[PDB]
This record gives sequence, structure tokens and C-alpha cells, in this order.
Amino acid sequence: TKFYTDAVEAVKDIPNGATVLVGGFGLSGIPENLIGALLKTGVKELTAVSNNAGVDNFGLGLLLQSKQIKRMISSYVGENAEFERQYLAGELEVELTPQGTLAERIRAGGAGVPAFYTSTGYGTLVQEGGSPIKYNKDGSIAIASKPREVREFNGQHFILEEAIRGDFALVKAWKADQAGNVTFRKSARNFNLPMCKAAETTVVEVEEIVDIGSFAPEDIHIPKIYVHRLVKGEKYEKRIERLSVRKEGDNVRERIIKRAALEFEDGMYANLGIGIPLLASNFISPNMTVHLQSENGILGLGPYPLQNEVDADLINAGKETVTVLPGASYFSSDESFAMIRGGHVNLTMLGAMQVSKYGDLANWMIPGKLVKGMGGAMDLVSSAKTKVVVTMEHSAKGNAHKIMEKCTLPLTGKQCVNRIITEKAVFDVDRKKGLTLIELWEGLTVDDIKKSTGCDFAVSPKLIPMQQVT
Amino acid sequence: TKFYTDAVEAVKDIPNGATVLVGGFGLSGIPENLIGALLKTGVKELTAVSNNAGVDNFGLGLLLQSKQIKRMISSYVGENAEFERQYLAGELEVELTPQGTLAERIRAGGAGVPAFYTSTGYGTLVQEGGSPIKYNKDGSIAIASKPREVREFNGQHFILEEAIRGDFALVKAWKADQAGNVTFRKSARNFNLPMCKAAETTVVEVEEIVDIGSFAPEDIHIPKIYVHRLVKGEKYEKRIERLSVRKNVRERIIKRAALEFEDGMYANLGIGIPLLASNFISPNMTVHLQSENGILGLGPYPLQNEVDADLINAGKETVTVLPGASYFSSDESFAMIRGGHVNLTMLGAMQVSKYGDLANWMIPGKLVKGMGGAMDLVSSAKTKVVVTMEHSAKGNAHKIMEKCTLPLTGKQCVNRIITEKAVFDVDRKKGLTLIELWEGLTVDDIKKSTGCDFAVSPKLIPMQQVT
Ligand SMILES: [Cl-]
Repeated sequence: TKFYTDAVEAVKDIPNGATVLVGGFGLSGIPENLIGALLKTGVKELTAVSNNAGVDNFGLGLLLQSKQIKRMISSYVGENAEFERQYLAGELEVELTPQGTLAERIRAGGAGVPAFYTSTGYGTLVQEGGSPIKYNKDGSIAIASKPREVREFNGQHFILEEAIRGDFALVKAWKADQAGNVTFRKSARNFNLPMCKAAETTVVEVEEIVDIGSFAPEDIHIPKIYVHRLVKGEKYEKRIERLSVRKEGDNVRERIIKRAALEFEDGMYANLGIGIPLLASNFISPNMTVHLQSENGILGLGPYPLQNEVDADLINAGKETVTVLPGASYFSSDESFAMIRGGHVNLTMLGAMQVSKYGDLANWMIPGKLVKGMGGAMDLVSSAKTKVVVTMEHSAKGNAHKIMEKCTLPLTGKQCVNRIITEKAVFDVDRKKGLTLIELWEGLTVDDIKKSTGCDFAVSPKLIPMQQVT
Repeated sequence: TKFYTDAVEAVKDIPNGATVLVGGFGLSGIPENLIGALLKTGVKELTAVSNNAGVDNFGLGLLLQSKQIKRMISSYVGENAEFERQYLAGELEVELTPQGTLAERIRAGGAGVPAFYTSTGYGTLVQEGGSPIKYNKDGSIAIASKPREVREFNGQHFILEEAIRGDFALVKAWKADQAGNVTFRKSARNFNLPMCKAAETTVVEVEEIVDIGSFAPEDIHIPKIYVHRLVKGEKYEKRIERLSVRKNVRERIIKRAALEFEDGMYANLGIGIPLLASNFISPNMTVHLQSENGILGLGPYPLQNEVDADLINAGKETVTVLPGASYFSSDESFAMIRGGHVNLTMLGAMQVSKYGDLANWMIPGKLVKGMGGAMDLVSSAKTKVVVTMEHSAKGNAHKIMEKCTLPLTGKQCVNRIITEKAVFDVDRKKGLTLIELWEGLTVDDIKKSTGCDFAVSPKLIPMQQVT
């Protein structure tokens, strides 16, 4: 490992046009000093492999604002108006990549695996192609993503994804010893770890350079062999995107929140989406133990931090400062998604704009109105073994159906939803039997459900009035 | 995580014919207790996925002695006479699997990856098929391995290896916290970590259960979500297969091999001469030795007090690590190797072809212990592969020849050959180039001890020898 004292010296040789892996998830784990240096070198036209787009004035956002980036390979790019201006204006190329796929392709890139198969994105634009990479002002797609090869394995459909390997990786890490061994802090690891093994030249900025021996050899996140250039970052602002602090909705939403709260079981491993699902976790019995997995690489999310617990290195997938409970673990983004795709999470519960009779889900894109990427959603619904539960208002305004024979909006996955909870009904979803109404909100009739549902459903002989967590 | 107090209880539901992933590298990180429990359940016809089969009377060897294993899916038999005996006799079925591939397939097994490509095995019996899986009592082959699909990516050939998922995984770990989180010690991690995410039911035995909070969240090697059943091991014998403590033409090869080392180099030294050549490295030079079983920073043999059964080198010998070393899982280790992150791979060979083919793992009906990590170690073009070996075999039979006659380890993967008589550079296209020649010997001498033509370096020098 070569050590530098000046951030600019370590990145001075990044070529214009370089593919640079930029660590970070939201504003967490971002190499702000290496980004600052690229600001000073002015290296142009980069292909930034970065999970998110930081925000307007931080992280990748700073390089977007100075227009140093030509292409983003990311999973979620909301909260950056300049990014959205560039993307919508057609000034920026963006490959919306399933977070888990991004993590795994990066890993493959450092592990000598040219390509591998995954269930994520099967039956969506990722597999089908057509995801907009570069737009024209007019709203039409200039560059469309290409399909991924589909292949059958053990009766299921997977798609071939290829390794991502950068010219440089700008890695934000916590510490490095003088040998070049590196470790990451809390959820700040996310993509930094796998990115550090997947570039011709990896550049790591650390908050601290420490002596050799500082680390237990078993606990070196990234072995010195992967660390080519190491610099101690000069300035750390550690911006916090969404300060969510706790101190010591309407009835429709309240009702969905209260029924979803009933999906939790003890010892359950669950991943909860932003909004209602996370809120439903608020109604988990103190008697029940539910381990919340955060795709940004956390197992054991806790409630929002008290003012004194606020930590820019610890945020949930919703990018809110969080805490973790006892016995929690942090892992890289690639491990997180191996855990998710492998079906290790028992329950995944998320919002949706549409759900189909047999489990298709649509919750990441609204052609022309909502194009911020799918984050980890396609990976979350990719495993047959994980029970996926959708929580959403039953119908759209003017009673337009959200539950239908088939979704009209871009799919997050196919035959992946196992249950839907609305304020009027609870349906079990089976890829073979279809929709089965198993709960009906009191006051409403099966007929009321029929005129607010766009497909038919079996009515379970065990159909009960809709429950609410107490 | 469900905690058990009795190992039999934790595995009594394994059916006969179940595929079971068994952690361990040689005798390091083996699930002695879970294996002992299987001796009791008497579950038979097992397909055991394990790097090695331990030794004759320990580790997986026990289930071989008891004929409870119908089939081993391993990378190296090693010094297990019975394992070898059974394989050659036509009793035990064995899929010799490249160690690095064994590891990546297990990881894929828990990561939702049904299959992935790797360069390891390309051009060998692994990719081609024909690797004997099961022998006929009369020496012939009853079951041969099937061929793996080949696919090219970015100018290179790779083979398709499918995920390995077990019905059960018998995993050895160092500690578990009360929540189910698990950590490994030194090199005993090896295959235990990935096998722990790739089975319908993982059964982890630890040497210790600690309190939740005992681990720093960032340092839990195996998050609780993956540990279905956890039991604290009843008995740990800490057996050590090879106790290597510390207190000539072969030497010519070693002394020249020692000159391949450069400062800041990351290297993987094969058994014998290569490992020996590392003794001649200048203290003023920093060379980092990577061990396939999951170590970076190998040190010298341990003094008596330094001996640790959880820290052995690839040759199954007790070793130490130098400051700033690291440990990581077998799949990580091979991600590291397969990823070309190791600068120098130096190993022995029975044969090397004109263009770099290497044959170092099999000899029909006599050498059938498997390839170990060798096919993986020579799989990366970015890594410099140096073969150190005696120039000729008994009766001056050639070892450097046009085409190897022995099963290949790698196709066009050798960059240089150091023998006692010469040093040749090897190019996958132009062939051999004698760049160094032992004094007192002539190019004619070399000519008659080499089965094929070679170029002579216009700057050929007497063969150097580390001082
Ligand atoms: Cl081995």
C-alpha cells in the first residue's frame, strides 16, 4: 500500500473518462475528501459507479454540480435536484441498477468472476431492457438499458449479470493501519468494501491512519492486499441528509399500519420499506422479537436516535439517522444482498403502487413522473423463500384499481408478492391460486371489495373481518 | 437461532442420502462434534461437501471409516490413506473439486446465485469431464465427472460452476453470541463461513457462546440470520496434522527461486521448494505471503509456544503470521486469488509444456489426491506463475516437454520455470526462453534434458543464486 498526505496526489492520475467506484450509501460512507480532490483535479467524464447520487451539495452531487460525471451506475438517485435536472435534461447517463445486483457485480469484479446469475430484476426492465439510461428533453429515452440473459436453474428464472470493475475506487473507510489494512464503521461500509476489491487502483481515504496491529487480523474488513493508495482525509463534514430524532396518520393509513403490524412473528427476520411498513414496526409487541434488516448493510435496526445518538455513519435504507439494537451486525452491501437474494430474510414488507392477482409488484417507477431508481426493492422480492407483503391504500383516487390482473406500471418483480394489506382488505397471493380475500374490513361487503379490486379473488371460507393490532 | 445442548439433537433429522456441507481445511476448523454426532445417528449414503476428508481417523475420515459417506465433494484427499484407499477401491465416490471453485459454489449456494463463471479448471478434467468420480473394483472408471460449460468473457475462457446448497451444513466456528452471531478464529474460518449460508439448515458448533454485545457489530463474521441451530461443541481435540515447529541441487532451485521475490509483493508459495525459497528473502524486503486456506502474511514455522491448531498453512503444517496479517474465508481467499490480487504464484510441477501448461495434480492410477487450490492459483493471468522443479525425472525422462502427458492443472498459465540447470521464461505463444544457465553447464546440456525446443536469451546469464 502506498501512503499519501495529500488527497490530490492520490487521485491526480485518475484519467478523464475513468470508471470510478465511489463508496457510500446516501451520505453515509462517502469519500468526501477524495471527491473534494477530484473537484480540484477537475478530472472529467467519469463513469461513477455509486449507489446513490449524494445530494445537491454533497457526495457524488458535488461532482454532478461541477459536471465532472458523464455516467452514473446507481440504484437510487432521489434527493438531488441537480441530478434530476441533468438526468431529465439528458445531460447525464444513468444505469438504474438493482442495489444487490450492483453490489454483487462489483464483488465479482474483484473475485475474478466475469458473470453470475441472479433472480433480481427477472421480469422487470432490468431483465427486459428499456430502462432509461439517457433521456432527451422531450421525455423519450435516448439510451435504453439492454436485456440481461435469462436462464433456468432448478425450475426458476435467473438473469446473467456481469462484473463491474473500476479504474479507480474512491473508498471511504474508517481506519487503516500502516500496513494498509482497512476497516469500516457501522453502516458506512455499505459499498466501500466491495468497491475496494474491484478497481485497478483503489484509493482509500480514512479518518485515521493507525499502527499495524491496531486490528485483530480476523477483523480486517479489507486486507492490505486490496489497498493500493491510502490517504488520511483532511476534512470530514459528515453531512446528515435526514435528521430523524426521537425524544424520550389518517384513519385509512392508520388501519393499514395496524393490520401490517400483525404480520410480524417472533424471531422473524424482516426487511421493512419506507412509510407504512416501518411505521407498522412501531406496533410490534415489546414481547415479540423482530430483527430488522437494512439493505445498506445492517441487521438489527432500532428506533430513531435520540439527539445524542445521531450518527451520519448509521442511517436506515430510508436514509434516516437510525440506531441498531443489541446483537446487531454490519456487513457490506454485497453481503447484505447475498443475505437478501439468498432468501434469508423471512418477511419483506413494502409499499406498492400496484399489485397483480398472482403477485406481480410495481413500486419503483412511474414512467415520466417517478424515475429515481429501484433501490433494493427488486432484490427484496427476488427470493421465493421470503414472504413479501405489500401494504397500500386499496384504491387510487376516484377509486381506480391498484390491485389488478396485471400491473400497468414497471415491475419490481413477478409472482413475488405473497400478501396484500389495504385499509379495506387482506388478500393472500399465490402464484398458482391467485388472490384469495382472507380479511374484510367490517362495514364493507365482499361486493364492496369486488368493485374496488381489478381482478377476481377466491373468498376464503375462513374469511374474517379485518384485524387491527391492539 | 435455535440453540441446542446436544449435537445429536441438532442433526438427528439428517436423512440418509442428505447432502451435507462440512467445514474445515485439513484438520483446521472441522466440526468434530457434529461429525461425532453423525457417527451416532448412523445416517448413511451421505454426499459430504468438504475441502478435505480430514485424516484417516479424524475429521471426516471417521465417516469414511464407518462407510457413512457415499460421496465426497472435496478439493484434496491429502494424507488420508483410507479416503484414498476407498476412492481407488471403487467404494467411495469422489468429485475432486478445485478448492477455490468449491468455495465460490458454496457461497453462491447461500447468495441466491444458482451459477457463476470462473477460470479455474478451464482446460483440465474439471472442465472437460472424465475426472474419475467412482472407480470399478478392477481399476477402471465407473463414474466420470461431467463437463462444465465453457464461456468466454473479455477475451478469456471460464467455466460454469453451479451453486452448492446442502440439506445441512455442519459448521465449526470460534464463538457465537447469545443472539446467534458467529465469529471464526485465525485460519479455522476457511470453509465454515460460506457453508454457513448455503444449507437449508445450518448447524453451527462453536467452542464458545458469549454475550450479545461481545462482538462489535462491524466484526461479526456470520450474522445470526444464518445460524439456524447452534450448539457449543462438547469436545475439541485440537488435533494437529503436522507439527512443524522451529527453535542440494534442490538447493540450487531454491536459491534461484528466492530471487523471484520483490519488495511489497504478495505471493502464494506452493509446497516444497517455493515455500523453502521464502526463507531466502531479505529482511530489507517486504513480501507478503497469502495462504489459500485464508491467510495473508504467513510467517515462519512456529516456535513450540507459537503453535496453534487453528493456524496452519496450505501444506497442513502449523505456521505463524507476521504483523499486519489478516484472515478471511475460503471464498474470500479464492476471490483474492481468482481476482489476481496475488502478484506471485510459485509452485512445483511434474510437467510444464512448451507454452505454460502445468501438470501437478494427477497421475492416472497413482496420484489421485485431487488438485487442491492449484487450479485456482494458476487461473489468473494477472498473477505471475513460476514453476520450481527438478529439471528431469528419474532416468532423465523429460519434465519440460511439448505437451504434458499428465492431467493438466492449468492451460498456458506458467510464466517461468526455474530448475537446477536453467531458468526459462514462458510465454503462452512463443514458448520457452532460457534466460539463465547454471555455470559449468552448456545449452547442449539443457537441450538433452528438455523434451522441447527453447530460445536462448541474448542476455542469458549464469543462473543467479540469492546470497
Ligand atoms: Cl487442501
